[PDB]
Formats: sequence, structure tokens, C-alpha cells
Amino acid sequence: RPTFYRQELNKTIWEVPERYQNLSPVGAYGSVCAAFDTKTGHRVAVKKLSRPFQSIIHAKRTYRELRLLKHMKHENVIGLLDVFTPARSLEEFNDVYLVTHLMGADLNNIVKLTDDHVQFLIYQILRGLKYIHSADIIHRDLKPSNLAVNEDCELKILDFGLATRWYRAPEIMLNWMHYNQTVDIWSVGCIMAELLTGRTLFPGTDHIDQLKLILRLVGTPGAELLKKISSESARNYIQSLAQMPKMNFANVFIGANPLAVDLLEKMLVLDSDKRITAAQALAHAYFAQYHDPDDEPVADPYDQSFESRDLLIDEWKSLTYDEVISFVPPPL
Ligand SMILES: CS(=O)(=O)N1CCC[C@H](NC(=O)[C@H](CCC2CCCCC2)NC(=O)c2ccc(CNC(=O)c3cnc4ccccn34)cc2)C1
Repeated sequence: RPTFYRQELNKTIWEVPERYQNLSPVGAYGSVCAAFDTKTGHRVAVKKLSRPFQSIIHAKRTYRELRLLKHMKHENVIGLLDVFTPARSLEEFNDVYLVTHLMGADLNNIVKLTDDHVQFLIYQILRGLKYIHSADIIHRDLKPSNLAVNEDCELKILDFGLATRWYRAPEIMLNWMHYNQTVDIWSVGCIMAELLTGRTLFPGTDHIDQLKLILRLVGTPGAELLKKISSESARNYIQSLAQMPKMNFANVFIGANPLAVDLLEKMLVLDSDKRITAAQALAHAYFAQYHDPDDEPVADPYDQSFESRDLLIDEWKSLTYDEVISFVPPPL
């Protein structure tokens, strides 16, 4: 068991093993310090979870986050370098600590991207989404601020706890029945649009505005979609918002590679059953230069059955302790 040391930063008591030195606070992103990992001579990020077991929902949101992190073993998805408690036993266990690579910048703070810069960046998100989606995991919050970039334009999908609405699929904001993985693909269409145009595609001030801007471009729902909607009152409302003067795809992305617009019209589809999947989108001609189908791996089986459970503070806590302890650090 390693030797821990104690220091107070931004009125927070940090306790970490002696391998993490020179902790400086970075941020807005919660309780996060940049640290020098003495093991690997690489700068890392330490996150001290804020009162992880305060209630029942913190204790479950804490277990989930650690389960998710321990699962992600992909090039285009944030990985867990280390997790630790200073705690001796289960009895004295209150503080959880996560270690990740340091993210120099996000899609925003690295942004007139060339057609090839757009191809490469959207390829990597779809490659990261294929993997995530194969484990029946949905991001639900894909936006540029959740996409880390490096010196050499390589991208990781992650999820901080910080506008969402801009990248948010209509079915979520209209409260339709059928959610599916492809809520993320709409987001990738909204993010890619922005990289091509240099402007946010659906800059909504509120969710109703947001939907008026979406319907103006993607059209009013066609019959095949309307069939799947039960309530008269939802079917009316989606049409009450599709009154704004129609806009066409060929004029919004004029200048853009015709295969990028071809891909965007398959992403930005109202019908989430007809929307292209990460897996299908990787095989689109737009990525001809990068698509290797022997190098687009799926995820291992992910035990998601805990999501359904209603347990006590002590069970969620106990389960989380058993994850921290069973964590084998990845090989370099
Ligand atoms: C309430 S909640 O706790 O349940 N919670 C609420 C919403 C967000 C949480 N999402 C999550 O669980 C995902 C796991 C889900 C998974 C799903 C699909 C594939 C991607 C994500 N956790 C993170 O992404 C994560 C990211 C960074 C860090 C620490 N490193 C830093 O912050 C850092 C590193 N470099 C820098 C530079 C500057 C500032 C900070 N940094 C810790 C966790 C859930």
C-alpha cells in the first residue's frame, strides 16, 4: 500500500500517493488538479469526487462513473490511469480519486479546419462511438467541450459535468418514447456542421427555438415518422414548430465537400430509427482515406444491470470500494 501525503488547495484537503507531485488546480471542471506522475514522467489529471456518498444518487452516480471509466479501453475514449482512496478499510472510506491524461485543449480551443482535418476528427468520434455504442452505452451529452484534442489532432470522447441543447437530438427535447444510441449521431452531425461552416448550426436560445431551427432545415416529420407518435397533441406540436420558412441542405453547407453534406443529411435525420449508426457512418465514402474496418474495434461485454437497481448508501459505497480495489492499472 503506497505512502500518501496531505495538502490543502482552493479550500479542499487533497490526499494522494507520493508518486503524484506538484499538484496545481486547473479550471469550473469540479475538484481537478494537474499532477506530475513520477512513475511515467507524464503530466496527469487528478479528480477528487465531491462528497461521492452524500445521498443515494451521489453514491450511485459515483459507482456508475467508476464502472464506465474502468470499462473504456479505446484510442478515441478517455481511459482510467489510476483510481485510489487514502482510506485503510471499508469503514474509513469517504473520498474517491480518479487519474486521467491531461487534455491540453477541446474541439473549441483547437478551432477554418481543412476538409482533411474535419474527415480525421469526425472519423475518430465515430470510431469512439462505435466502441461505446457496442457496450449499449449512450453519451447523451456529446459537444465540443467534451472532446479533448492534443498537439497531433488526436481526439478522446469524455464527459465533464459543466450549451447541450445545441447538439441535443429533437426526440429528447420533444420527449418522444424511442431513445436509441443514435441521439449521439445527431450530436456528431451538429458538431461536424460547426467544423465545416465555422458556425453553430442550431444556435437555440431555449429548447422551443432550438426545435424551430432544426425543423426549418430537416423539414416537418414525414408520414413514416408520424405513424410512430401516439398522442394527437405531440403530432400537432411538431407541426406547429415546422411553420418557419423551409431551409435546404445544399445552401447551408455550400463550399463543403459533397461527401460531407451527403454524410450530414444521413446524421441530421428526425427519425432516429432511420438515422445512420456510428458503424455505418465509418463506412461512408467521406472517410475513404482513414476507414480501416480491421481497426475499428467493438467494446467488451459491459455489465449495465446495476443501472436498474435501487440500493442503500452502504451498498453503492461497498460496490465502489470493490471496484477501486480490483482496478489493475493499464500497461503503458
Ligand atoms: C454526476 S456524475 O458524477 O455521475 N457525472 C456527471 C456528468 C459527468 C460524468 N461522466 C462520466 O461518468 C464520464 C464517464 C462516461 C463515459 C461515457 C462515454 C465515453 C466517455 C465518458 N467521466 C468522464 O468522462 C471523466 C472525464 C474526466 C475526468 C477527470 N479529468 C479531468 O477532468 C481532466 C483531464 N484533463 C483536464 C484538463 C482540464 C480540466 C480537467 N481535466 C473524470 C471523468 C457523470
